[PDB]
Amino acid sequence: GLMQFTLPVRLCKEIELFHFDIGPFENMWPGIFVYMVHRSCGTSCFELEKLCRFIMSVKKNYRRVPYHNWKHAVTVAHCMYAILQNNHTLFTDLERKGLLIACLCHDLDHRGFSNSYLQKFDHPLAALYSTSTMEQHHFSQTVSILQLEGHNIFSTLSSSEYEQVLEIIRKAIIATDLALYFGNRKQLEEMYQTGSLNLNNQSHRDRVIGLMMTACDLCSVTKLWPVTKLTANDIYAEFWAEGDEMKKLGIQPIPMMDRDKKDEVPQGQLGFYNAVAIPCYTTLTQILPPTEPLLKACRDNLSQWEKVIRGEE
Ligand SMILES: Cc1ncc(C)n2nc(CCc3nc(N4CC[C@@H](F)C4)nn3C)nc12
Ligand SMILES: [Mg+2]
Ligand SMILES: [Zn+2]
Repeated sequence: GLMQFTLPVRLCKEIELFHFDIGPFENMWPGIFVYMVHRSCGTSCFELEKLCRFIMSVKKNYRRVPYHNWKHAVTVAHCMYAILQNNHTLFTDLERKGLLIACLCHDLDHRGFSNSYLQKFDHPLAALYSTSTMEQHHFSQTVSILQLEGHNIFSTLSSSEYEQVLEIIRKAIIATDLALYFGNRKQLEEMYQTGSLNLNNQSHRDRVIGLMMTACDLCSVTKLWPVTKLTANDIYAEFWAEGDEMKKLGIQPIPMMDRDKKDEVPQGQLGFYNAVAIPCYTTLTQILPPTEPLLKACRDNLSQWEKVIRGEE
C-alpha cells in the first residue's frame, strides 16, 4: 500500500522524455511498466499482485521474434505513458487504465508475419478473422489472459466500467493495423481543419486514441538515431524472413520484404517517413500540441536517412 516502485536517477529523469529507450536489461522492463502505471494512473489503479501476475503472463505470450517481441510491447507502452503525462487533463481514469494495458498487449502472440502472409498461407487465424487478422488475435489473447485465475486487474470496476475499458482496449488494439491508419488520419486531418473535431464526441475520441496508438507503435522513428537505425535492422530481419516464406509459396514478395533490395533500404525509409510517420506525428501534434517532440525527433531521423543516402553516414 505504502509501496512505490522507483528507478535509478538517470531512468527516473529520462523515462519522462518521449525519446527514452528502455535498455537491454529485460528484467527491468516489468518494473519500468509498473512505475509508469503508478505515475500515470496511481498506486490505487490495480492490485499489485494481480498486475505483476498479468504482466508476467503477457511477457510469456510474446514470442522470441526479432521485432514484434516483449521489448516492442514495453517500448510502445512507454510512448503512451509520455503522451498521457504531457496531456494530463485530456483523458478519463478508464482511458488512463486501459491504454497502457492496450499498448503492453497490442502485439500479443505475434509470429513475425503480416496479415497478408497469413491470408496467402491460409493460416487458420485468416478464416476466423477476415480483416485486421493479427490485431483481432492480439485482443482475443488479452481477454484470455484477463480471465486466468488471479489475473483480473479490472475486478474493482463495475460491469459497465469493465465493458467500457475492454471496449477502449479493443478499439486501441484494432487501430494498430496500419491498413486502417491512413483513413483514420485523413478523417482526423479534415475534422481538425474544418473545426468539427470534438473530444466530447465518443467516435472522435476513438479516432484520436487510434492515432495515439499508431504514434506509439511507430515510436522507433522518434528515438536517438542509433536506436532508430538498430531497430530498423530488427524490422527488416522480420520482413525479409516473411519474404523468404512468400518465395516458398511461389510468390514474389513486395520490395519491402525482399532481402535482394537490401541496398534500397535508405530510400524505403524515406517513403515510410514521408508516407506514414511524418503525417502521423504532424496530425497528432495539431490535436495534442505537447506531443510535438515526437514530430521533431521523427523529422531529425528523416534527415539522418537523407544523410545515409548522400553518403555522409
Ligand atoms: C521504421 C518502421 N516502423 C514501422 C514499420 C511498420 N516500418 N516499415 C518499414 C519499412 C519501410 C519500407 N521499406 C521499404 N523498402 C523497399 C525496398 C527497400 F528499400 C525497403 N519500403 N517501405 C515502405 N519501416 C518501418
Ligand atoms: Mg501489430
Ligand atoms: Zn506493434
